[PDB]
Amino acid sequence: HWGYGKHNGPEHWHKDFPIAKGERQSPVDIDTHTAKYDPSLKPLSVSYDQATSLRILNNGHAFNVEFDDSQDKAVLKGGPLDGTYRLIQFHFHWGSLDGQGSEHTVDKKKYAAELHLVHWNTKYGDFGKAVQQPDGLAVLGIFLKVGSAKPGLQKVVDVLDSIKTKGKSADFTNFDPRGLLPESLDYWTYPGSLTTPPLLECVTWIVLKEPISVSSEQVLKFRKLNFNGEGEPEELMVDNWRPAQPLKNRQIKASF
Ligand SMILES: NS(=O)(=O)c1nc2ccc(O)cc2s1
Ligand SMILES: NS(=O)(=O)c1nc2ccc(O)cc2s1
Ligand SMILES: [Zn+2]
Repeated sequence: HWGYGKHNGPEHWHKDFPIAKGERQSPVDIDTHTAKYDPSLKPLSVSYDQATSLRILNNGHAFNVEFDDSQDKAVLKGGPLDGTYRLIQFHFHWGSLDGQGSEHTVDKKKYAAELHLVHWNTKYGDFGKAVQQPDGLAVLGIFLKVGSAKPGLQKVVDVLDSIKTKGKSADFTNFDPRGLLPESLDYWTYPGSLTTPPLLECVTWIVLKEPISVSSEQVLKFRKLNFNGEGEPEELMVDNWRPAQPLKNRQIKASF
């Protein structure tokens, strides 16, 4: 029963998920002046050529494009990561207005939306075991700003009509998530958590510096989704972002 409303939103989560007030919670503000270049970072490798997308799901909190993760078909390696992380899903967070919607912020700037590509460390065998580990997951975060359309996003946008309400899914095969990346893979990285309950502190965050542009019409279609289930009173799925959490004893490192 957690959500994003006044009565079940981020200010309330701590009562059922006490780790919400933990030492390595996400998202955070990225202070570009305090982040330091780390020449120890190895090159980042996004290897999505054999990605196998399967389905898209409205889960009541966002929509997930889900992948076949039964083999190393789409993986992330390099950068701050030790070993191989397998893509399992991506999703977005967005706002009611273009001036908010991202989870991470950059010098307190909020972007219109934020894409999360979620990966688990194959040394733990499956996602559920991975989220019992401090290095279990890697989430690649990409900011969205409103301007020119992102062509590679349009197939996502056009299927949303078919998953308007909580619990609905659709087939979503043969989608190439490489079409959602910016040109540059310059990033910031820090240790953090899942940004929704259970808020587990199991994530290496890799947040790209370069945003992607999407069109107003594309994000407007995100905002037509529903948090509610079919037949229920309409609650638009908007402002499904957690605000920035205390950085505590952490350092944000830059790859550039
Ligand atoms: N702590 S949490 O998981 O954010 C919440 N759970 C409920 C359950 C009922 C309810 O009426 C409100 C909340 S907030
Ligand atoms: N926004 S985020 O940090 O990418 C995520 N949060 C959850 C929560 C549960 C879950 O099962 C998967 C994720 S990914
Ligand atoms: Zn997310």
